[PDB]
Amino acid sequence: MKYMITSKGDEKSDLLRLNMIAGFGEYDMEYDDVEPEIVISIGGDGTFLSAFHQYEERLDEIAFIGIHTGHLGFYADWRPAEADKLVKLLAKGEYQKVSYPLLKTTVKYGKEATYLALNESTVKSSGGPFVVDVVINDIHFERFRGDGLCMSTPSGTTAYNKSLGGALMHPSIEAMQLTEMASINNRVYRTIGSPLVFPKHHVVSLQPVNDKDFQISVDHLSILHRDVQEIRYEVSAKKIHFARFRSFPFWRRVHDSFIED
Amino acid sequence: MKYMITSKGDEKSDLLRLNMIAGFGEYDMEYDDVEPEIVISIGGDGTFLSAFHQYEERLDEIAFIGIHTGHLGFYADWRPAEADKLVKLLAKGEYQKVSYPLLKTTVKYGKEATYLALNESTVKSSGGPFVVDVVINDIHFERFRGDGLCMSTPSGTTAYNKSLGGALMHPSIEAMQLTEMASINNRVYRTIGSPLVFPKHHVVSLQPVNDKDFQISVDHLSILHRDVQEIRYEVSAKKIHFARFRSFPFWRRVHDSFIED
Amino acid sequence: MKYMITSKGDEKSDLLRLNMIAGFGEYDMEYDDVEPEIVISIGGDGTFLSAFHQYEERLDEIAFIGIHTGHLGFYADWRPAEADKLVKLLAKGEYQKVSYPLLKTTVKYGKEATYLALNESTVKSSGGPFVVDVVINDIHFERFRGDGLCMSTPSGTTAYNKSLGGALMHPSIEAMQLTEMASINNRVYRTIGSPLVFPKHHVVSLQPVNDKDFQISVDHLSILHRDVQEIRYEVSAKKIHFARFRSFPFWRRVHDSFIED
Amino acid sequence: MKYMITSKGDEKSDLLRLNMIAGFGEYDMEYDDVEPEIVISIGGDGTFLSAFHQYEERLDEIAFIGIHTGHLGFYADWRPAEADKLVKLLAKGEYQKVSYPLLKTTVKYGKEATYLALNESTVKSSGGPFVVDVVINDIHFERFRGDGLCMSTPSGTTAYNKSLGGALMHPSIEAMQLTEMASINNRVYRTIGSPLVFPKHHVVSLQPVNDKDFQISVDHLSILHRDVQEIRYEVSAKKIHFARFRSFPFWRRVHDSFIED
Ligand SMILES: Nc1ncnc2c1ncn2[C@@H]1O[C@H](CNCC#Cc2nc3c(N)ncnc3n2[C@@H]2O[C@H](CO)[C@@H](O)[C@H]2O)[C@@H](O)[C@H]1O
Ligand SMILES: Nc1ncnc2c1ncn2[C@@H]1O[C@H](CNCC#Cc2nc3c(N)ncnc3n2[C@@H]2O[C@H](CO)[C@@H](O)[C@H]2O)[C@@H](O)[C@H]1O
Ligand SMILES: Nc1ncnc2c1ncn2[C@@H]1O[C@H](CNCC#Cc2nc3c(N)ncnc3n2[C@@H]2O[C@H](CO)[C@@H](O)[C@H]2O)[C@@H](O)[C@H]1O
Ligand SMILES: Nc1ncnc2c1ncn2[C@@H]1O[C@H](CNCC#Cc2nc3c(N)ncnc3n2[C@@H]2O[C@H](CO)[C@@H](O)[C@H]2O)[C@@H](O)[C@H]1O
Repeated sequence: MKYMITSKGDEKSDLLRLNMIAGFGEYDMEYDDVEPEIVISIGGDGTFLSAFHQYEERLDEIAFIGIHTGHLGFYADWRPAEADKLVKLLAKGEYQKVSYPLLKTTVKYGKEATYLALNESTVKSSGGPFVVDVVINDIHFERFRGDGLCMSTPSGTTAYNKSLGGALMHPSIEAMQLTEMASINNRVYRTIGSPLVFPKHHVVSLQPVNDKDFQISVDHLSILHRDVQEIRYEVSAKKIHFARFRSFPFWRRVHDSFIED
Repeated sequence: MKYMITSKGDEKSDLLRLNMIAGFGEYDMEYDDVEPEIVISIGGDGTFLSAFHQYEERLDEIAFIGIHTGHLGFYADWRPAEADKLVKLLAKGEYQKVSYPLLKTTVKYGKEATYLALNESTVKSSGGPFVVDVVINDIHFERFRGDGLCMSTPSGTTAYNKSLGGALMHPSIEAMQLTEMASINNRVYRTIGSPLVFPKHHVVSLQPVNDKDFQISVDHLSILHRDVQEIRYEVSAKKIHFARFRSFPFWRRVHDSFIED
Repeated sequence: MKYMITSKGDEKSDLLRLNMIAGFGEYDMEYDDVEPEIVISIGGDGTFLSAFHQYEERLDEIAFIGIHTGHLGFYADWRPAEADKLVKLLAKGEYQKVSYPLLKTTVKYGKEATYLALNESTVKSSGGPFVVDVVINDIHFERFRGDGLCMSTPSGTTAYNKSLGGALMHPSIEAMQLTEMASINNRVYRTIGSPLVFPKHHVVSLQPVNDKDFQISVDHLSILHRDVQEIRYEVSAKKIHFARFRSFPFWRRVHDSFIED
Repeated sequence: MKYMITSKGDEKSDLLRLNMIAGFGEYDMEYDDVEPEIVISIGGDGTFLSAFHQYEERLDEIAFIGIHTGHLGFYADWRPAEADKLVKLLAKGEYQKVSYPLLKTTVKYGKEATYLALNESTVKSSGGPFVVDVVINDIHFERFRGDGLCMSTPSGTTAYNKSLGGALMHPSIEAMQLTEMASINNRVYRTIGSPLVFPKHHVVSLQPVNDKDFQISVDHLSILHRDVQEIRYEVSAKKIHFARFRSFPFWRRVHDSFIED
């Protein structure tokens, strides 16, 4: 069908992209980077993140495939030497699609803005101290003071969430995980400490206490938001779809990336 | 209907039990500790754990209620002063049932035995070093050496799982979480470190490397198992049913128990 | 002798300062904020930090005293109601001095600058990724990638160092502790993870890998340093001197601030 | 001088021992396992621990040397291929001695017993719950409930202490570090959480609350002590002496064992 290929931009990924385009020309495969039905990312996980946000408005009509020219990524889980076998299998079709949950972030002001995250979304202060009240389904849970907070998708738990002590989470679970960044706990400040895992339709809201400026990240994107009234996290109704051609289980991918390959 | 009441055995819980039995005598409520349809636990979370394992073979025909005479427990979430209002509401019926997932543990030998856990199940060594190979859905994930491993239900994540760095997990999520107890990580030993969260139908198997004797705990029960060949963890098809009369959300219960009440 | 008093600037601390000045006027006590021999800080730990850096060039000729108008601080360990008893005891003299170690930070460019820290000094990136090589006594120990690194004094271990998992450390130990901020550990990145505690004359040097811009903090001060070639940490030869009038042990102060008071 | 050699007992270490004995016979070196002045340990760190406790009553008249037949140990820091160069250098003498601090453990009953630890000493319960009051220099610091507590020497911080989140500590620092094993922290139980580092002459005392039976470990030794009234930890006045022939810094040894070799 219609397809497009993005590249890390280095010498290896560019020519792998040109070789796959040539191989696709031998089939009923049309290159289209406007309405593709298959998006191939050649590079690292950062390259795949850019490809996802490049087409985050047609997620239900797109199947993503990642090819790792460097090391094995959690999203780019195809080796470069298997590119030709991928072209053939991709041209035929009749493959199985696999869907991972995504994180919806809403930032209200005093017109709201929404973002979609594949890894996570984090909130930090704009210079001074970071203090927010954490509200869960309209119930005040805690007043957090520290460096910041991180809300991760299931597939994002092996990323920033992992470095913050968060738990690793299978992507078949439609949920999101909240982790602390250097929370203060003394006589006057108290947080839960533990990571929190929230199911679908649970809404975690962050509300300012004094400063209303926050540095909000969505995957690699990081924007300074001013006059913030609320930051709302919830599992998105949208999901990302991967084209899967062989069995590469999540825990196997975890083992290869962190234990040994 | 048919009901029974268990007690912590102290002076306060025994007389609260006798007062509720008397109040139940004014309704169409029959006391039966053989085939009860409502099981009332008066005491702490340990008292509720004993009540659960006391009737773990009729979980689908029983609704549990916990009353905390000491402090607020995650399972005993009714105050003693609300006992009479509980009797009346319980006698009428037409209440809503709430179900939490449970953990199935299977211990094979060289005849297998199965156990049901409401909080967690843990494995430790019988004296010497603890070394097990961790297999996930027939895939070897890691060789663990340390003090032990803990597999927690969602409602158990606020218990032993919490003290081991595990994440707190909403009980609507049908899953189980594995946490490490003092794992060794050097040049020759490597573990994931992070807690792992497994969905339904995922089977985590522990297999001995040298010593085949393990101290296996299931909630408060702790038995020394000899000649062990495998320990299988998976989310149980069985679920525990709570009788719920008012809104007491899980995160609110977490806030009251750990942040402030 | 010569003395000065600094204030948090709020209504309570200003008038407590004026009352102590008046009480000092009844003794052979001269107010001098240029060459004081006793520096009294009225406010929080942040107020005491400002008083320390206000006179960091005459530390060997100054004894510090902290009065906490808000809550008990680790440095402001005198209650406001004990101000008059403090005036009398301070006027007589013949008190015992207590010394805590300090952290020396050196930032070299391509003219070096030195800083003195009572709590800690931290390094973060200027926007992008933070990657530094960690060198210990001219030996390359690790390549760190993450949010940043924190080097704490003994008295600073109960502060930022504590929130990062660092160990609490008695101030009689002349040493410094290094803790990680969200380190990346996968197939390509490896750090020690554990906090490191360094004795006197050990030099920990941070060296850039790509980006040479770093946000370097020294207690409350935080400056963006450009064209950085090296950041050198070592236990300072300088020490801060506290005027001590009664037994208030460090672990007791830890118990009151974190366990209960 | 007088010397002795202990062996792991496997085929490789036994013959390396016999070869060094033969090489020692060509010098003024007398084999004596009763009053040796040089103790050579061939095996792992466990073999070295046994050699230390084998001669813990003549530590001031003994210099220890570790040879690692398996992997590099923190105490056995000599490769087997360097055995002959070690014989020659050891026969000549005039080498530099290096001393590490040790941990003194005292267990009182209702006749006290004292132990010496090179790695650490830990306390756990005898079956039920572990609850102790922690007293620091006669001041009650906390009531600990959990799995247990670990008190580590500086050289022991890279061992069990490391797996419990403790900080790594240079052995030139005469001190001891206390770490928690799965502490309970809720509405009724509160511990410091962070590891604690204690200087010389600080006495940490553990006192029972209910159960007076404890499983107390001292390095590899683990004994069930009954009718316990107190467990006293303090930095020992005794120190272990290593024979050092070349520069092998502690942090370099840490890097090789945990980062890469
Ligand atoms: N202090 C931090 N610690 C940990 N992580 C951080 C931090 N700061 C930011 N980040 C992560 O940086 C991401 C952006 N950069 C591209 C990517 C990625 C990635 N995604 C995953 C994943 N889902 N699972 C396992 N590894 C992953 N990586 C791998 O992240 C590593 C770092 O970039 C590379 O090794 C990727 O290959 C952010 O989104 C956040 O997650
Ligand atoms: N080193 C340990 N650290 C933490 N925990 C441990 C440990 N060792 C064992 N355990 C837990 O001991 C349980 C058995 N005892 C009755 C109970 C309970 C309980 N269940 C929960 C829950 N689900 N959520 C929040 N708190 C809970 N408790 C509360 O546990 C506290 C301790 O008993 C009391 O404060 C209960 O009130 C085991 O099952 C395991 O979980
Ligand atoms: N994410 C962070 N987490 C923890 N900490 C951080 C963080 N970010 C920054 N910081 C600390 O902020 C300090 C600057 N602000 C004044 C102070 C202080 C202080 N010093 C100590 C101390 N030595 N021991 C115990 N508590 C202390 N405080 C108490 O810090 C709390 C916060 O300000 C107040 O409760 C003080 O009372 C920095 O220096 C760094 O340490
Ligand atoms: N759950 C646990 N987690 C961590 N550790 C534990 C645990 N349970 C017990 N232990 C440690 O077991 C020691 C007894 N066994 C011989 C040894 C040793 C040793 N000493 C050190 C050291 N000083 N620094 C770095 N590594 C060291 N080892 C290395 O410990 C590893 C395990 O035995 C091997 O890799 C040795 O080589 C105890 O003393 C305690 O420390």
